[PDB]
Amino acid sequence: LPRPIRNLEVKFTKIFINNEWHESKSGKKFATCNPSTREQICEVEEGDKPDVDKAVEAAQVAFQRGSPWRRLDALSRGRLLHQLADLVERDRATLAALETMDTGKPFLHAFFIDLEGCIRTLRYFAGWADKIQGKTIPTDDNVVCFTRHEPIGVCGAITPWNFPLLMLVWKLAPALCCGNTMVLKPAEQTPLTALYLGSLIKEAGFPPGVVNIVPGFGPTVGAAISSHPQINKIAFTGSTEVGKLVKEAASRSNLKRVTLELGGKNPCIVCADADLDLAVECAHQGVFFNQGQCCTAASRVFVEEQVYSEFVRRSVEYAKKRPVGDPFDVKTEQGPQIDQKQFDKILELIESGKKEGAKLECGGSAMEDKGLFIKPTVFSEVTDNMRIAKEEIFGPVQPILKFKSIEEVIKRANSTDYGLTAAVFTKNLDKALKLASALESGTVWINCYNALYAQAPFGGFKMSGNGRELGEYALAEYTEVKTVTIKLG
Amino acid sequence: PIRNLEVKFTKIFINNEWHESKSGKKFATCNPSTREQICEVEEGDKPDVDKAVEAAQVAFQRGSPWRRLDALSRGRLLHQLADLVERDRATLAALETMDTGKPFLHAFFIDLEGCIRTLRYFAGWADKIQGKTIPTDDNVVCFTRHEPIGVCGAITPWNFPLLMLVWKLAPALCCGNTMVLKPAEQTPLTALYLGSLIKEAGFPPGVVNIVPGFGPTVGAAISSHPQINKIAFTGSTEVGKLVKEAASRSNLKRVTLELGGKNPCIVCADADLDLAVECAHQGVFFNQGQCCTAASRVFVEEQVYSEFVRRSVEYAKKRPVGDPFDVKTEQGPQIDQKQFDKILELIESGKKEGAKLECSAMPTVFSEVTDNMRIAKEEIFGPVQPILKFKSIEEVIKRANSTDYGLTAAVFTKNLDKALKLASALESGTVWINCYNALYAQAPFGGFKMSGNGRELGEYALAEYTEVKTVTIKLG
Amino acid sequence: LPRPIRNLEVKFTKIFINNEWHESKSGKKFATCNPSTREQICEVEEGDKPDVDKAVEAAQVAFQRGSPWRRLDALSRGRLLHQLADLVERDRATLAALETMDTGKPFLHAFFIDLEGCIRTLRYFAGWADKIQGKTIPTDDNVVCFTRHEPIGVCGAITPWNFPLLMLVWKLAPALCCGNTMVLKPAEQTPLTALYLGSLIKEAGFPPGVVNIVPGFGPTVGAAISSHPQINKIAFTGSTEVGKLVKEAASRSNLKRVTLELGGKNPCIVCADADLDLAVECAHQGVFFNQGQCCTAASRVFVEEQVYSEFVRRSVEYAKKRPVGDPFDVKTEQGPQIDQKQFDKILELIESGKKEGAKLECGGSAMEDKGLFIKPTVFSEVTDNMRIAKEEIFGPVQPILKFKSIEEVIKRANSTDYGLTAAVFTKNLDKALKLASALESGTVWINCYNALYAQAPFGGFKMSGNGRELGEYALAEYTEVKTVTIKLG
Amino acid sequence: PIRNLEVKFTKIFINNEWHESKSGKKFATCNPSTREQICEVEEGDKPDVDKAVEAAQVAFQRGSPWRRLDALSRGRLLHQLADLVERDRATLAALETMDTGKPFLHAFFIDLEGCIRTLRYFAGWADKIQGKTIPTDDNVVCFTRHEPIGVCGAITPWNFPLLMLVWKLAPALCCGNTMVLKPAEQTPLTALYLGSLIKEAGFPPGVVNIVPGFGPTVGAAISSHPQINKIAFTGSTEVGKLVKEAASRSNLKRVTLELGGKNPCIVCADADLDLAVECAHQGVFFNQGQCCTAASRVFVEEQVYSEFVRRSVEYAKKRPVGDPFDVKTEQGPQIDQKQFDKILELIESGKKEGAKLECSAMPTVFSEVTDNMRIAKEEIFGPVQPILKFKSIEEVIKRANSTDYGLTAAVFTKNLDKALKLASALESGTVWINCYNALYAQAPFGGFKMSGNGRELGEYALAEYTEVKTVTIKLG
Ligand SMILES: NC(=O)c1ccc[n+]([C@@H]2O[C@H](COP(=O)([O-])OP(=O)(O)OC[C@H]3O[C@@H](n4cnc5c(N)ncnc54)[C@H](O)[C@@H]3O)[C@@H](O)[C@H]2O)c1
Ligand SMILES: NC(=O)c1ccc[n+]([C@@H]2O[C@H](COP(=O)([O-])OP(=O)(O)OC[C@H]3O[C@@H](n4cnc5c(N)ncnc54)[C@H](O)[C@@H]3O)[C@@H](O)[C@H]2O)c1
Ligand SMILES: c1ccc(-c2ccc3nc(-c4ccccc4)cn3c2)cc1
Repeated sequence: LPRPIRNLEVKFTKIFINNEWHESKSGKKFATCNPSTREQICEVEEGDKPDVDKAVEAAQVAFQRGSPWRRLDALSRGRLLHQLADLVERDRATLAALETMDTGKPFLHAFFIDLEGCIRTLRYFAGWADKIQGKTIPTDDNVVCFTRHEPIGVCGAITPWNFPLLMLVWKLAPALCCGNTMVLKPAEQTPLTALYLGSLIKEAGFPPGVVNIVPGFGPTVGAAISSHPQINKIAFTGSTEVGKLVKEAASRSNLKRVTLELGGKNPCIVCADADLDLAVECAHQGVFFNQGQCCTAASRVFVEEQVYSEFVRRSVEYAKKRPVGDPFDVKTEQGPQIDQKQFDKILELIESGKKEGAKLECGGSAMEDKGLFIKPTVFSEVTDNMRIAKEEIFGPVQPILKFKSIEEVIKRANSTDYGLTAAVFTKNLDKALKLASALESGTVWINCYNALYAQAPFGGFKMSGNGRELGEYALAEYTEVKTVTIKLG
Repeated sequence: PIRNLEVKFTKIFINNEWHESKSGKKFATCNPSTREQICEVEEGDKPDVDKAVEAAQVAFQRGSPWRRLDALSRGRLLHQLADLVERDRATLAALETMDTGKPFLHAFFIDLEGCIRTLRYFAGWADKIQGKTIPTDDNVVCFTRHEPIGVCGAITPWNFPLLMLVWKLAPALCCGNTMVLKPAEQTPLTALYLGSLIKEAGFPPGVVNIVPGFGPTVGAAISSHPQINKIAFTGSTEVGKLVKEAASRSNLKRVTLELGGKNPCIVCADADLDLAVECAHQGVFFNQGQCCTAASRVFVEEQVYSEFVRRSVEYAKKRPVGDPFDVKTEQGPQIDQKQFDKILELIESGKKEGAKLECSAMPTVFSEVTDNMRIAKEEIFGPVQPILKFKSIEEVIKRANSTDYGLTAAVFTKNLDKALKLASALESGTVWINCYNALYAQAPFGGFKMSGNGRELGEYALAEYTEVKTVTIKLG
Repeated sequence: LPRPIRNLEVKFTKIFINNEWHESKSGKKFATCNPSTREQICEVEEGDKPDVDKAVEAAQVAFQRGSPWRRLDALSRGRLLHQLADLVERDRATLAALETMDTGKPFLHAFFIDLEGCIRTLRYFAGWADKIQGKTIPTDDNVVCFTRHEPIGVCGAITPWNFPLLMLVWKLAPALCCGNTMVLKPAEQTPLTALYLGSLIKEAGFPPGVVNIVPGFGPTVGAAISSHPQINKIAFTGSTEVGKLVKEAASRSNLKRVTLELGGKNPCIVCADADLDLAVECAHQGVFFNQGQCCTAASRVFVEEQVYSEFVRRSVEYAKKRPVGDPFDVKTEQGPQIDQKQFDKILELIESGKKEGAKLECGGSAMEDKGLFIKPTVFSEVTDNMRIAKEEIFGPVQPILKFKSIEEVIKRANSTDYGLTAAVFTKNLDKALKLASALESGTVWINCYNALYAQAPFGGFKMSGNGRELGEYALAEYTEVKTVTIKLG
Repeated sequence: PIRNLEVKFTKIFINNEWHESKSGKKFATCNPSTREQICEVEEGDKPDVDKAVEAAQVAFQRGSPWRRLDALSRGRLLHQLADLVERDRATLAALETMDTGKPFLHAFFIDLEGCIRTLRYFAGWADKIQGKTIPTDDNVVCFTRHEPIGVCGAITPWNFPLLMLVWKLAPALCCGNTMVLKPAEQTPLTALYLGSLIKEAGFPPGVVNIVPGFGPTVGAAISSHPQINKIAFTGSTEVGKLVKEAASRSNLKRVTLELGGKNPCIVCADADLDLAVECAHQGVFFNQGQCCTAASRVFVEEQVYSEFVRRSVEYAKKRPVGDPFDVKTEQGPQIDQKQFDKILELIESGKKEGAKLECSAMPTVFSEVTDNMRIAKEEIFGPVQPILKFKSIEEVIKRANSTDYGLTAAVFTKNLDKALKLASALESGTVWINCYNALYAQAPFGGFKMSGNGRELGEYALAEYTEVKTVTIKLG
């Protein structure tokens, strides 16, 4: 309902350290592109290790014992997340616009989804600030024993492009309610909203240095953070391989604590006794939502022989109806893909489906060649050791498979290494619970998809991540336990 | 004590059956106290690990007798095993001494008592591992289950072999997890015996698998095996870096590390010196100076520094030395001679810089030590006491914290503000006060900074042996 | 499978104080009867206030600061519950026999049900001993703040006859793992097992005075406890009216903390899409289990018009097949009723059902006149403002009602004041959860009945109780919170 | 300050509409400081309570806009109201002073700040009220929900009217519960105004209902109403006994009581007297000597007793007395004259027995007081300081604990063992150390023994406004 802001100008483009804007010590810069209209948006600073080293020495001092930040009341600190979520509320249209320009997200989605889940998250942890509680333990008669949940220190964050501002805030909200200091590196493809937030961080009244942002490239700024011996903890949302790199690097350097979220082969089981019109509608915007690029995307769609053939028919129509086009269009649901090797990579496995035996159903190739739009594709007769079904596609592709027994899909669903999310659609009570118990996903939606809450944790099983975000469990990743044991005369 | 106590178990333990290494090879653990040999032990390797892992996987899949037990049934077993260990207690302290050269009392009354208490404590957590029911919307049911991770890899050191092994097995077992255990090579005896007790109390086979071997051979195989979902390591810092590296490169498997560190020890002017000097003694020179909690540094205040160095020294050489099985002694020998060599050398490291030594081989006390020296800059990990002077509270806070090794710490004052002020500031997983080595199966152990990451020995221990699954249900 | 012990002799019959057996200061005594064979079992002491005053001065000293009990390690204390559950394990056949002699419980049930749930409960809280944990709170920069969960002190327990040993242990297990001292009064109808346990309490190694038992009558010993100004907390499982008396008394006397469990008009909803053969079998032994006398008994049985007529038919056969007879009989499920005014009271409302329009189905009156056995009765066409459906019958009676909409039964089910337990049988997912959410029972079984665990809490909604037993929540009722706030110079 | 500030609200507040008592009667709250009247206020009674209750029931039934809000939506409102109170802050401190005669600063910077902070603290708990997922069997799903109790009855005193009212409304509202509020009769003004703010921030009508009236008339109606599922009371001890009696006789409704008590205050030889004497001052004579936390007793050790009595007395009469709106003063008047009468009489109660008074009407300091006296045996509840001597730590422990009133307590030492040893032993809900009235919306308030039962002001506060439902599901 808000008016699209189509010629909004990029006002913020630099490294943000100690609440100040900076030109990269390198002097270099780099540009960010608008995937909707292949066009250059703006040129931002190109950070590197020297810049990163600059920001950490800032967070180190902002975290120093006795600093203005450390002294703050636990509630006063929680009072800043509030009033920084307030500011996000104010400039909600500005940020949603920035997010669309740089990502091709339908401006509708960026408003009611991305920035919604962002202001929500900022508020949940704003309340956790003064409720971070340790324990008092019974020990011996003569001993007092208790535990304090102290902040970890300088925490680095490295986010992806599929949800630039959201995935970032998921780490900033808990890390700051716990009393840490942060050095952030946003994905180069989408650094606009990360830096704009930097302004509000200053406007909200945060002490200088508690948060710093250094835009740059993965190897350049990213790796420099994962290894910095002064950063005490890392948070990474990205590719499973880079995830293996970050943790291994942090291992070699100072044994800093690391948490990872990597997405995976998220199964979408659909039993014979489901509300198909629901299962189709959710499994549809679950697979296709946000141009298809999402960690929780529905890679493999299982269906029972009882409604397998009927399902494939139902899905086909939804896919076609899904409008593709301008992001700032008010009637769009899917815009362009992110960048080039993505547009190419996606179109690759599409034919890999054609070329491997998968019965296509809708939209074999791309369209609207000016931009990077892809025809929402659907696949049938998919089998376990195919490519569309075995890999992590990103663009809109809905490979649908067949299954027969509940134990069959329980086994075939866990056959992967990527247990991040799993949907299940049944009106049955035991089928719904028996599945939810044996499925090895970190999250298990039932009769719904993409049901994230700043209250419920989100994390990966197996090779999908380490630890959880987005819950009360999120505080565990931003606090170090200290045991205090006193003996009395 | 038990004089000529035989050794019955030496083999790879898988599915409650004793196995010969597919390598067919064997290594011989020797008696560190009387340099002589005890027995040879099947040297496991990747093929052997390849079995136990797949064994644990089987005993862990759905429907397995292990997976299907009532939580209290799971806990009852841990209470059964801890009983057997309670029953065979002398035998273990015997092996622990025969295998590490530790005072048979220290082995009987500390190691095993901690093993026994730690086991019982987690038998109670079995049916008390609770998730959350989360408020989300009106028509939405949301909640989280704390499921077991799966096959867990445990790798222990020779410091407190069996205890270090329990600290991981106990909590890992009061959850779904099955295990594959690689003890040290200097000290594999007690770990192997416990495998007997494990089969004795009816743990369904494959739940626990012990595979003795070497560091780069068996340990390196676990930290990189793609079917092990979690690792718990306790040992050298640098060796931990590799396991975390390996785990990160292969399986993204969860890893929790218990490393070492230079553990500061602070004595304020208002200190009960007789307690401060004494506690600082058994916190440096206890168990032959080798221990994760040993105090590498000892900060003392001007008003007491000189007097502190005095009674430190006088009481320093009161520990008698002798045979492990002797009630006379509190200290035995060492295991390897890289420690011995690196200690007597380190002793002369502090002499190059200005450092006045207060009191060779067959129990040292250093003094007037600044921070910029080897005697205060490195993990001694051997009987040596580097004492330092200081004035301010903010002074020691920045000094003791300047290191990368926050594991433990000990403060000695009678003052309320000094006690708490120091406790809140010291960057250490544990912060003792007017005591040392005051460990409890109720309080979580673990380290700050590079001293490790993760926590054992508490309710926090459960966090490292469970994966959190969220379940979000919508209604119509 | 254990051999019934039919001439077991009552070896324990006296007040147990400071680990010693005593004759009532009154000098009086009273007898307990075996309802199976109207017969006198034995004569026990008759306690009164002076005896009660004796036991409290014992618990007061056993709880005194520095006593052997207070000094104990939290684990050592937990080590005593274990090894007292061990002893119960040993003499399991003795106690189950005692419980049958004095209550008419089928010796099968007393073994695998009563003493099972007793040894289970003793173990659960044995582990909670050294895991009773307070909190450490964030406050101001200069302040340390934390909470200790201290024991309350002398806690009195007053149990009923429907489950003498179980309902008692439910209070003793948590109260003792928390470090309190207890003064217990068992129901006069069933004091045998309460006193025998007293022996094991001493054998287990408990310090003298930590637990005391004074058998007697409600007004005599019971009221004397509820008012004693030295008892700090009460636990009462019994009738809703006596429950009103105890809390009001404790109110007038010293404001002692009180927890209550009173049973009620437990609804047993059965939807049209249930596994009837299950719903019937559970709703049957749910209504009829233990001669019908139970807090969780199924008073009102709702059924959907879709399977209403079919249900009533199915239930009828089960009821007839239910064998009534000798308790020590190995093929029995229901024995005699407890005592006289119960046998009369139950038989009253039976005709109240006949006389009010309720279509009888099986067993209108009693049988086997030697003892107090009743024919398992079933009723149809039951309506909301009848007597069998509106009251708290105890004997075997299964008034079955009709219902149509889910909202109809949600409203009609909460139409009472006794929300203790509620069963619900459906294969449906939403019907199962939507019901469980809106039903105002303290416990809500689904596709099952009588599913109690020493891990899950059991308590009453509305006028069915205050607080919970049988969970981790049980510790809240046996501990007082203390805030400690220290300011630093 | 605000000089001639008018009063706009005086009526029964139900469904966000202002109502005239079905009695048609009114009572007139007077200005305790300048004995004169402020306004008349609709005197509610059983018929009026009969409405608000049924109103709350409606706004609480399923599907009501209140029941159906997202937890965070519920919390957002509490953040909205606390903002309005933040916005109208002077107006409330004005009324609080106009209505109780309290220093307009004490009203503005304590009462309202506590009201504001307490509101925000519970706005955060709204979406963080989590139950458990319990391990039971293999084929069983078990878990507990923490549902709201329902219509909650709150009855406050004139000590800190609005604050005492928030402490109950705030947590009760960050749960399902709707409320019916009976403030005191001496001080109904601020409670009535907040009803305006409540309608202002869009709380769906019927969620909160304020019914001013008298103790035996409106309060007695609530404590016995059969549709109110819970009560929270803060006031006289004996009056609490009746509410618990009434609640037990009618509805078995849940009741949590915050009563008074004689709150010991201990000063050890190692005490920072300037802090001990000072804190003991504002912990007895603060807010005109009337307060639930006032220190009725003050145990001091021999080595400091005499000197303590000295500087206690010298600094005793430093509080200036004057008009409430004056920045000069820290103390105003009292409300009723049963307090005044019963105080000057109690002052001479300690003179009958041996008790030497150190320093009439228009600020007393007693001394040499044994325990067997009125000045140490009863709730003063008025400015009076009974000091006592003692030697042992175990001595004061048994003395201070011998009472039936454990509410608060204050220890003053610099020693670690003395501090903790006393903290663990004192039977009090709160045990301050080197401070007094150090209240926090994070730490739970409440009393031991007869000082009440239940806890406000913490995460424990949520326990008293939720009923635990267990859900056990079996699978086939
Ligand atoms: N170069 C190749 O051969 C090749 C092959 C396949 C795919 N790709 C590309 O992978 C990309 C996936 O990008 P994504 O956003 O989904 O996840 P990603 O892992 O590439 O990025 C996640 C975040 O981590 C940062 N990062 C990247 N590499 C890092 C490193 N070594 N160290 C530290 N930080 C690092 C990034 O700046 C980013 O912010 C696709 O665009 C595709 O074109 C490249
Ligand atoms: N006297 C009557 O008019 C009348 C009317 C109806 C029912 N009854 C009887 O009520 C009995 C119900 O017994 P129940 O075991 O189910 O529950 P209950 O309330 O009678 O007993 C529960 C426990 O509380 C004790 N107790 C009883 N009264 C007490 C009191 N005033 N103060 C303190 N403690 C007290 C009892 O000793 C018992 O252990 C039936 O047997 C029935 O015959 C009597
Ligand atoms: C983890 C690890 C070890 C322990 C543990 C077990 C037993 C134990 N005995 C002593 C002790 C020795 C001499 C004198 C007094 C006490 C210390 N002890 C520590 C507890 C938890």
